[PDB]
Amino acid sequence: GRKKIQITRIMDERNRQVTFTKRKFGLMKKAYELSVLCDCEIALIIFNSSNKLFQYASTDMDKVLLKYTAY
Amino acid sequence: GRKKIQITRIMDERNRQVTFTKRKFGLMKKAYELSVLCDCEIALIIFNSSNKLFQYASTDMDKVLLKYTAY
DNA sequence: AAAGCTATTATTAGCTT
DNA sequence: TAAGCTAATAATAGCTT
Ligand SMILES: Nc1ccccc1NC(=O)CCC/C=C/CC(=O)Nc1ccccc1
Repeated sequence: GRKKIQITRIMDERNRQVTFTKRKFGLMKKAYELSVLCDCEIALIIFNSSNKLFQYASTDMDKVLLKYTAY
Repeated sequence: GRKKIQITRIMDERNRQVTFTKRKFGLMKKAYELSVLCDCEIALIIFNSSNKLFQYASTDMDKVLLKYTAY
């Protein structure tokens, strides 16, 4: 980025929503790439600060989860 | 990297294990940064191709999950 | 070997219209 | 404004020892 930042909670709800949308995309993109490159099951559940749910899974969520609990 | 790659399953078990260890770290690092920067609950469950489990959660893994199912 | 290096591609923080 | 740009930081693929 234009400037290095420090990893601490962004206080401005506006920049926080924006950063959240950029980085959520970035996080799902890498999760997907890791699933394909290395052949693994992955599940990513994300609730933003307003409690809205976002999710990614390399297959049906319900399966990754049960494999976790059965583990 | 030294060369751009294409997103497809790595056929060599050796390079696949190596890429998996590098990128898993990279994926958890971004998940963590997103949790802190934007104040959200996150859960990431990963099973490699040999079925070993790896996981990250911004709180107890089982709390994020219950919040998902209760959702 | 396998732990680390670096040239290179990828992501992104702040800015711009 | 908010959609997109780009200067700059970050991650990593292949190499190095
Ligand atoms: N079908 C499906 C298709 C596409 C995307 C997602 C889904 N899947 C769901 O929409 C619901 C997931 C159900 C979860 C099954 C296992 C489980 O319930 N695991 C658990 C729950 C609470 C606490 C701990 C562990």
